[PDB]
Amino acid sequence: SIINSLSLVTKSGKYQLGIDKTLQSLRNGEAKLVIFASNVAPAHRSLIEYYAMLSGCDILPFDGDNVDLGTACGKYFRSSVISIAGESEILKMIKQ
RNA sequence: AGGGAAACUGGUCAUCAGGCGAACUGCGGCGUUCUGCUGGCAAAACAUAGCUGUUAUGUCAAUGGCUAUUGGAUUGGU
Repeated sequence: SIINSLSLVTKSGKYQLGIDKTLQSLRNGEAKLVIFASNVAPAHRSLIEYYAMLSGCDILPFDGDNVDLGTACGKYFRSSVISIAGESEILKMIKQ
């Protein structure tokens, strides 16, 4: 359901892809929502939700592994976290 | 630490590694091995030459192992 948007995210605007990039984006107050995998590590999973609360940045915990969230964007490798200028298709509604 | 990767790239004799962060850059960090230069150290030891116990010179320069054994390193399989 949400992969319909997340395909068009790659077309529309810029996005970060992993834990090093997403934490730099959250520190700057730049990233406006962020998406977990199921199997993201229990150091980073606790830490990323903390900065998302502090920023006022929206959270979308996606069921399915880093394999599924990797091939959601289309690229042929495993990605635990994707954070995300210009929305793809109304992400205000679809996150809820 | 920076860097932020599909036109996938890097790598082994072989399997492989990477957004849980690769290539790549630092006169990075650190461990274990390595080359050179010393100290120990020529006073010793050894080989020539000569004198009746000791005085002379000399032990140099270059650079491979497809050979073996040993120590160690990097890995794999069962």
